[PDB]
Amino acid sequence: MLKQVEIFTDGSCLGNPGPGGYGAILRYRGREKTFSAGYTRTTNNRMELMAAIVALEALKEACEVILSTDSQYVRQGITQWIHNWKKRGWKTADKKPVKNVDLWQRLDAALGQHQIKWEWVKGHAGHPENERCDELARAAAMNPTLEDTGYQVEV
Repeated sequence: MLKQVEIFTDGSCLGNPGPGGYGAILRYRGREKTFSAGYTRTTNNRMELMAAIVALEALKEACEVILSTDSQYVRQGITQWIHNWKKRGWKTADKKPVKNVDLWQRLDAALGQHQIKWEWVKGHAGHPENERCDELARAAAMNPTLEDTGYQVEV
C-alpha cells in the first residue's frame, strides 16, 4: 500500500479543435484506477487539463498526492498563471475571462482539498505510467463519445 496517492496524466488531440482524449492512472487505496474518454471536438490543452481533473475528483478525502505529467500547459498554469488569475478574478489584462476558465476553475476546486507535489516529466523520460496515459489518451481520441461542453472558438 502506497503512503501517497500517485497520479499520472496525459491528453491528446488530433486537431485544433478536433477529436481528442485523455488517460489518467490513479493509485488510491489498494487499487489502480484507469480513466480515459474521447471527446468529439476539443483541443490538446483542454484534454491535458481534463486528465488531472477527473483523477483528482476521484479523491473522496483530503490526500497527499504526487502528480506526474509532461504537460506544459498544466505546468505553466500551475507555476506562473493560476496564482495571478485568482487575484484578478479570473480575467486577462484586457478584462476578459481567461481561456479554459471552466477547466481551470474546476481543477482549482479539486486541488483545494489536497496536499500536492507536482512532478513535471520530460515527454521522453516519464515512467511507464505516463506512457500508458499517452496510449490511452491517443486511443480515446480515435473513438470519441463525449461532447466537450465548455469549448469555444472564442473567449
